[PDB]
Amino acid sequence: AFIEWYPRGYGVAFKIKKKIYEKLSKYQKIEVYETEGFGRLLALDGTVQLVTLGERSYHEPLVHPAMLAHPKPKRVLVIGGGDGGTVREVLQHDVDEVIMVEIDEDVIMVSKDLIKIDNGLLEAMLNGKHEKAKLTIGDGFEFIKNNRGFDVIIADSTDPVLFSEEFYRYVYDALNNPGIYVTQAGSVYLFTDELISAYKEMKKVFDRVYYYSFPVIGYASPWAFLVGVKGDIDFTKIDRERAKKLQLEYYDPLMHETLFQMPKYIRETLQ
Amino acid sequence: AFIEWYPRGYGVAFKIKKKIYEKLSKYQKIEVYETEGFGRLLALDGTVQLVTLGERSYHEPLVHPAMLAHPKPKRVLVIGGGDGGTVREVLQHDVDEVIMVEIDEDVIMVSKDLIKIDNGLLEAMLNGKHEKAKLTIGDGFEFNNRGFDVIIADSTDPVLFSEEFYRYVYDALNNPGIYVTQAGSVYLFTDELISAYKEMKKVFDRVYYYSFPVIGYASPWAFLVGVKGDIDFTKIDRERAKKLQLEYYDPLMHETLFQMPKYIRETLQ
Repeated sequence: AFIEWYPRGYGVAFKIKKKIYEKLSKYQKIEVYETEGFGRLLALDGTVQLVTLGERSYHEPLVHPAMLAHPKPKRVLVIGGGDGGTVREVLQHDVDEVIMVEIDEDVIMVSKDLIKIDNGLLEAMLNGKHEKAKLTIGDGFEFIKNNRGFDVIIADSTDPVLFSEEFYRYVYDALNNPGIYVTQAGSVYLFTDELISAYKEMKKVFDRVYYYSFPVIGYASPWAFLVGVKGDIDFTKIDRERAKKLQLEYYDPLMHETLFQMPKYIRETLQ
Repeated sequence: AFIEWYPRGYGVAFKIKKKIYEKLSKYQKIEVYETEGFGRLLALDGTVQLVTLGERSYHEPLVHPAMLAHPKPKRVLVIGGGDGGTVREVLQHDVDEVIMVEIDEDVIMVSKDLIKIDNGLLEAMLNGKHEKAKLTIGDGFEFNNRGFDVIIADSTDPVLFSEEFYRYVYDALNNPGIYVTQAGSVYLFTDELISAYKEMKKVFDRVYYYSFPVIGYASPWAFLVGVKGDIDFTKIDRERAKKLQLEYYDPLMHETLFQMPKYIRETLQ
């Protein structure tokens, strides 16, 4: 069995068939497992990044709400996303360009070789042959200081500078108007202090801030997401006609109002 | 560590200090563990019933949506609920009577001694001293008795999910009335959730489904609601809701109660 242990001794466990890879990269320990019932598991420093049977429960709620809330998202930035799932979801939409900035090249290599949820996308980006998606190997924090003009910015990073006020100010400045930033923001129940502090810093910067939660398979459930808006976007509304064209199994745009489920004590603290 | 394993090799795990209790009753194996960070854990046949630090994440969404959806819930039945959490939540509301029917008396005894989420309620009920709450020992299916505004099934996972049972429940409900049951893991007991929804659709005037992040269970957890007469379960009494002390269920955001993965919603329709 593989177990990820969280604060206070809560654990997410998977029966495993085999450990099939391990490498200490320049930034983290990368490990891949074949699980019994959830396909392959990618772990970074012993934390679950995804399971191949269930990962859409993360990548769909991370990407599509923000993409559908924006009136016409054409230029998108993804920070992290070494496994390729996030950029794959972004490309369901008719964007002009998606830039991905990932610090750890070895996560990309391990994912394209052993995980393969990206369906050839990572290889195309590494070879510079993709018509819309471009890859930069680097620090998203530095990148956003020096690069700008995005309709949507998606932080698909590991657990927590990407949650600092300094970073959010650079993000806001780099966003178009209208613009939307979204980040995974940790376990609702177990990383609660980290969620609240991130929300606090975002509220200083953005014109609107929203929170939501979703049942992500492989993570301590449910997982939190935070949204920062530049300009006039009502994140409680989505483009239903664009939504109908998407291939979705987890996020339910026709029931978009339900996205905002959150335990009461956390709702109160954030407000 | 304690682990409860679910279908497809998914596991909910708690680091534990010690196992402090184990007894085979006439019905099941009752165990109590001391966890490192979630208080005490009560298990029946290796399945988590509750952890004391977090159990309100189950008992609140089980009880309060149905109690607030009903226009005037005065008489309530709870099937199961040996730990006392469910009846405690029902008593937040101004009910006349709440009857609790639990088959296994040993769960009540272990809960009142070792778990203590009930704040003296179980003791009061055992001695017939509580003015509103009455305890009876027996099978909920067998339990004859009718005239309830709200019936809550706080029992084990998918006899209590059969069409035959649901007809007796429907006949036992007032008009207006409302039934609610916990309905298993959304992701891992999905076929069982769908088949319970199907049986309820054959009997009740309207069936609703929702989910909630319950601490200690494979999350999220499903709940099913059957309605007799004129109750719109998408609406709740906001003014009564503001007087409850709640940490988890958020009645002012009642519309979000109905979160459910898209593929599961589509299958249910």
